[PDB]
Amino acid sequence: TLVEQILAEFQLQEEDLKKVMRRMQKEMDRGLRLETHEEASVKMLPTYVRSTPEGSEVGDFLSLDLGGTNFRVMLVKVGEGEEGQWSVKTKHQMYSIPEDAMTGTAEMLFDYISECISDFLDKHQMKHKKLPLGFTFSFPVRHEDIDKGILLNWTKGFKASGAEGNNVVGLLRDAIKRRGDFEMDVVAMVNDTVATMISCYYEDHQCEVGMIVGTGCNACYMEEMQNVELVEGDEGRMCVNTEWGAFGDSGELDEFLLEYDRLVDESSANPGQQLYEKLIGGKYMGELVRLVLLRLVDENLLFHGEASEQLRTRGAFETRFVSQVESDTGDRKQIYNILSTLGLRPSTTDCDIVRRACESVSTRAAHMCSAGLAGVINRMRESRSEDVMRITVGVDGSVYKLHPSFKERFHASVRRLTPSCEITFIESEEGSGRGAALVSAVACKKAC
Ligand SMILES: Cc1csc(NC(=O)c2cc(Sc3nncn3C)ccc2N)n1
Ligand SMILES: OC[C@H]1O[C@H](O)[C@H](O)[C@@H](O)[C@@H]1O
Ligand code: NA
Repeated sequence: TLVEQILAEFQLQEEDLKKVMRRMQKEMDRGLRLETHEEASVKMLPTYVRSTPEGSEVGDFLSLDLGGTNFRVMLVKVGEGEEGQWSVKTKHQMYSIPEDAMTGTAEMLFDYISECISDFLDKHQMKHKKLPLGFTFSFPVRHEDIDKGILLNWTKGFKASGAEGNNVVGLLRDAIKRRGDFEMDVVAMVNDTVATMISCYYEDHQCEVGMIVGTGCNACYMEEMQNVELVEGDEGRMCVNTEWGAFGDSGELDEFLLEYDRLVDESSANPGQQLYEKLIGGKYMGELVRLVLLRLVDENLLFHGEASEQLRTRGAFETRFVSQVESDTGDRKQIYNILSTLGLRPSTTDCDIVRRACESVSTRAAHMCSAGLAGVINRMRESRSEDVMRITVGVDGSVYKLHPSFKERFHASVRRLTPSCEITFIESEEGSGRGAALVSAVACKKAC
């Protein structure tokens, strides 16, 4: 019966979440203040995207989406909307990064990206058009401005020599010149959390928070300028990229971490970093599951103590498997097919145990995540007057969007933790592309 008590290790009581939430708030304040911003696990990075935008330019914009291996190039059209700009994706193409240039230097990487941009401009007879480019770039960047900032480090298993520490917008502009054909006017670079927030903002002006729960996990929110000590000026408001994925990197999370968490971290491309993200993100969820499964087969609780060759190979339990397992109608068919595909022959109870393990991980993910969002929303509550703070959160990510019950658990948990708040959740259409374009269109009012 060792089973349910092994899975019980994943539970988090209310008071646990509240604790995580209050710590998250502590680290966010720490990241915003000059004296601690340098050492803070939660970097709270200024994005230079500011409030009261208008006016905005209109017309076609080119949008780049890297974060990464399968990155997108698309063409967004922005125009004078009702109380802001409308926008829409009119053309698009995905490109797979070759694991070769992916491993090669940064200039190799951005060369391949420059090519793909030409590939795209050809296919659509735009090669000669010279457009403003919005760059969605889903990694930690310390910005000097909206069109300048350096890669702090790669996340999410990404890596490519000689990129960290360099101006990312700089690398791209270079690679474009090392091509000859087109001239792209690189206007804005934004985190995906930000682009998503921006997309949703024109749908709902109360949306002041952007959140991604896919491969990785992160959020952004509108801060009061006087709180952004790393940008000068107490007047106005600026979006901040928390990069909360790194929360826990100074040990804020030690009392919650499980063996499976330590295994996942140690064997990761970035051991010691992004620990909070590794509790939630789809880069890691399936693998947590795999490790739990293996621990069960070792206590002879599962598959009759016999793991298959595949189940023993790192990364074999894809996050989408977790999501299919929890979609099982209860005829175990879905669960059987996955497990079989992994070289296993599950009994009826094997399947039910595996479903249990999936629910335990994805439920912990949903709650861990709800603590951070609640921490952000409750921080923002401090700066609002009305009795009930009504606020909208824009969200994107496969885990949040596609996993059968993650979002329900998440919503309920966030609400428990955020009294005197009315939270509305919006999912973003093409939040990355249209988000980057919308921001470019406003940034163009000063550089175009
Ligand atoms: C310096 C600079 C460059 S681009 C820029 N502004 C934007 O792109 C932009 C910012 C927001 S943030 C905001 N304001 N009120 C509420 N919210 C969430 C909303 C829409 C936008 N198009 N500032
Ligand atoms: O893609 C979602 C998130 O993944 C990681 O946490 C990146 O560091 C962050 O910048 C990004 O927003
Ligand atoms: Na300031």
